[PDB]
This record gives sequence, structure tokens and C-alpha cells, in this order.
Amino acid sequence: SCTCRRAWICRWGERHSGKCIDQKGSTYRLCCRR
Repeated sequence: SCTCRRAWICRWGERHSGKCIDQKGSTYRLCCRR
């Protein structure tokens, strides 16, 4: 929930917390970078 991205993976050890309102999360789960 800190990096609106669309991919099966994320930056690195990111934590999911929901998507944002810019690209519309059609399915790709967002990811947060602590």
C-alpha cells in the first residue's frame, strides 16, 4: 500500500495493504516498502 505497481512480484520483501486509486487494481495486489 506504498507502491502502486502491477506485477506478480514487488520491490523487495514488500508488504501488501491494499491498492491505490490511480491505475485501478484489476487484480495485481499492491505492495508497501517499509
